Amino acid sequence: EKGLLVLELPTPLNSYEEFKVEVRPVQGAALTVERIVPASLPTGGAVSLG
Amino acid sequence: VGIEAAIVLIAFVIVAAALAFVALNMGLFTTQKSKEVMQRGLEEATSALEVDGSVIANVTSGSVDAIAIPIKVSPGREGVDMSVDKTTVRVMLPSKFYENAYCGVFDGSSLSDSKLSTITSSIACTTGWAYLVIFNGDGDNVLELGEKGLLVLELPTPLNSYEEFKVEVRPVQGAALTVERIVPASLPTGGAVSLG
Repeated sequence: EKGLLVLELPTPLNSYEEFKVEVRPVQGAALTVERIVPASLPTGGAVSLG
Repeated sequence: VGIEAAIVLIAFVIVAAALAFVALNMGLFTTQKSKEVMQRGLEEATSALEVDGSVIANVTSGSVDAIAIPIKVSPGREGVDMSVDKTTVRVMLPSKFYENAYCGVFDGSSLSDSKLSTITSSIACTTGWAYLVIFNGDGDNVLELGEKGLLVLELPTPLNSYEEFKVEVRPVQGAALTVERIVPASLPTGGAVSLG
């Protein structure tokens, strides 16, 4: 099974600032995700964060 | 006899579980950060930025006033950010040294036309002189492939004949660009003069 975890953020996240996302299951290791928004952002559509 | 052995076994298993939890969590985090850092290194490898063409200067009253330096992005795409807060331009003059003369990037809407006088006159900066003008761009402050950039200096009463000047651009990512030219002996009373 493939899972895609989605965040709906109302008016955060301009250019160049970092964010941190952590998942805490009842069993197993917590997952840590940290990414930085790139300088080049299109006017619409998805942008890859690497 | 058995019961205390079972209790010790339970304790030792629980300790091992905590160690495993910590190990997997930190290993996943460090693998992700290694991925990110090597991706950033690959990004830094490209995005060179280079001079495309000849530097062209504006001369008034027998002295060089403004300097236009044409630049483009190197092969590999991966555009260079030209924002005000991320790029610094260094100007080294025979009697002056400026660490940061960058004022920003204004879109090249072609103005009334592509005159050097029109570009130098219509655009003004609140602080500093050097600005970059993008051509054929999409309106962003990032110089990408397919976009032509012309970096302009507004120099108040430097640059007579025969003395050298040095201009350096310092992007946040990628190699710094070094430009050095010498003013020729023959300067017209007006209009642009080529610096080669």
